[PDB]
Amino acid sequence: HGFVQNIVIDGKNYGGYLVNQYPYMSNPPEVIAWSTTATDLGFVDGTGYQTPDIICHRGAKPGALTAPVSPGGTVELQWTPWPDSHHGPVINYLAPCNGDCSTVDKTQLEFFKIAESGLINDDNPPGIWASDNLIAANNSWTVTIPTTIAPGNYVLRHEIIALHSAQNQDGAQNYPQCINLQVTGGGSDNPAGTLGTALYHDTDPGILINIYQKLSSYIIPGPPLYT
Ligand SMILES: *[C@@H]1O[C@H](CO)[C@@H](O)[C@H](O)[C@H]1NC(C)=O
Ligand SMILES: [Cu+2]
Repeated sequence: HGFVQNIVIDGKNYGGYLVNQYPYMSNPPEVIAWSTTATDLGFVDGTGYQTPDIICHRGAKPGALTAPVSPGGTVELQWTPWPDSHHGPVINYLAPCNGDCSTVDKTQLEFFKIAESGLINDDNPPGIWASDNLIAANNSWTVTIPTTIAPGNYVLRHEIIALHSAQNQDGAQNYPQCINLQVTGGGSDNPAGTLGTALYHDTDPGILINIYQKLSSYIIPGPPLYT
C-alpha cells in the first residue's frame, strides 16, 4: 500500500495527488497527477485488468496540469514508504494525449513501455526486486524520457506490481500512478501502443507466480519495451 506523493522535474517539486487528503476536500487543488478514488492506498488486482481502473488506478480522472520535461530529462517519482514485503517489478509507460492531457478519454490511451525493472537478485528468495531498488533509493524512482519519441503531451503511467500474494489467481497487486508530461525535443518515433485493458492478464507468467520459491527467470509483465 502506498502512492506517489511528489514528482521532481528540472529542479522543482510538482505535488502529487495526495489520495489520503484531496478526496476529503471537495474543492481540491489542480496538480499534474491524476485524481483517483483509491483512498485505501490499495491496488487494482487481476479482477480489474480489463476494467478502466487498471489504466490510471480506481476512478481515475486526468490531472488539470502538465509538467514540461527537458529533452531526455528525468522525472523522479517519490512514493510513501514502500513495504519490503511488496516485492515486484516497477514499470513505466507513456501514452500520447494528442492534445491537452487534462481532456483525454483514458479508455482510448495506447501505452508504450519505456522502462521495466524486475527480479534483480534471487540469492535469498523471495529476492531483491525493482520495488527493493525503490526502497533503497528512499522510495523514489527516476524515469528518463526517451529523446527518440515525437514530442507532445503524454500520460506517464508509473507502476509497482506487488507479488507477495501472487501465487493465487488475482493475487498480484497493481499500483499505477499517472502524471501529465509535456515531452520536448527533436524525436519522431510514434511507438506501437497497447490499450490499458490489454497491458496485463491475470494468468501472465510474471503475474500468477510464487516468488517465495527459487526463480530461474522473471518475465516482466506488459507489452514489449520500446527502444
Ligand atoms: C534514507 O534517508 C534517511 C535520511 O533522511 C536515512 O536515514 C536512510 O538510511 C536513507 N537511505 C536508505 C538507503 O535507506
Ligand atoms: Cu499493500
